[PDB]
Amino acid sequence: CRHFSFAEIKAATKNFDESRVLGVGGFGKVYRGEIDGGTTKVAIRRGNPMSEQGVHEFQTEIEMLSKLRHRHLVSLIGYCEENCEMILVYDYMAHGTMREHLYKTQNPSLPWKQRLEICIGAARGLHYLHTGAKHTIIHRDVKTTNILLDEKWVAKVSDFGLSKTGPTSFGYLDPEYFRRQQLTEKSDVYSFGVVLFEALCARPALNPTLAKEQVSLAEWAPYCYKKGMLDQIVDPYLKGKITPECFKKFAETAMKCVLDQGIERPSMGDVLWNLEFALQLQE
Ligand SMILES: Nc1ncnc2c1ncn2[C@@H]1O[C@H](COP(=O)(O)OP(=O)(O)OP(=O)(O)O)[C@@H](O)[C@H]1O
Ligand SMILES: [Mg+2]
Repeated sequence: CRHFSFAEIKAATKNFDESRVLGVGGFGKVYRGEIDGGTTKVAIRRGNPMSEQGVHEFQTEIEMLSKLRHRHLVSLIGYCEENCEMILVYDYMAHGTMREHLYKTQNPSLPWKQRLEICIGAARGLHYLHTGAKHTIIHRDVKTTNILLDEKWVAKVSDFGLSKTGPTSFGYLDPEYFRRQQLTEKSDVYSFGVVLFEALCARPALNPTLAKEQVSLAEWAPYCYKKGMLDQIVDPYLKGKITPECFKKFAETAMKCVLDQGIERPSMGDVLWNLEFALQLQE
């Protein structure tokens, strides 16, 4: 885990030029930069150290990512705490978030096979979190803005500030958590099921202007599948492009992920295999 001086961060970002801002978020601004004499492109997060939440998320991200390595996780290159600052340095993901290629965007729509491969890549990253670290890691903030795409469209899970480990956003929250008050990796499975319906339906997980039954995609899409009308809320670009057996396998997998009770949901390894099976059924 590399430690950067603050002058390196300032140089990498061209003195935090607004030219290089990729976005703003609760933690702070995210900048595009380059390091190593310009051979490595980076995403640089500048937080606010006066904030308890920011400080807690900063330390959580470092303690988590400093020990993980996986093709489908964004890599932490380093950090800077110099001058009591909170800066995180990541691999740059040139194609942004999964969400920016699904809706409310002028990016072209993604072909179905590409969407399925993005979901498989994200599932492999989550499966690694649940089974490949020293203890189970619960991400706790799985959503389409926290799946990033690199220049070859490889999907990477990002944003670990809320994750939790060790043997103890609105439309993505596991409702069973508000009832059983327990932490389980099945809460990531739930969130990921919502991401799968987003890839298929190309609309927000939560749209608060709709009819009550439609507001939450986690409830609406299973309901439409049972009434034989899921095909009617599928992304218009996808209509006629999914084979019947792929569609059924994909939809049944997503429905199982958003069951009310976590004990009935599949593991991420089971989700991952069913998606790869769905991809074979598409061919
Ligand atoms: N490694 C990266 N490479 C390229 N772009 C990134 C990278 N990490 C973040 N970004 C971009 O930075 C922007 C801000 O991301 P941020 O983490 O603030 O999301 P947020 O939705 O504001 O916060 P949260 O989702 O955790 O509430 C997003 O547009 C995202 O595309
Ligand atoms: Mg995010």
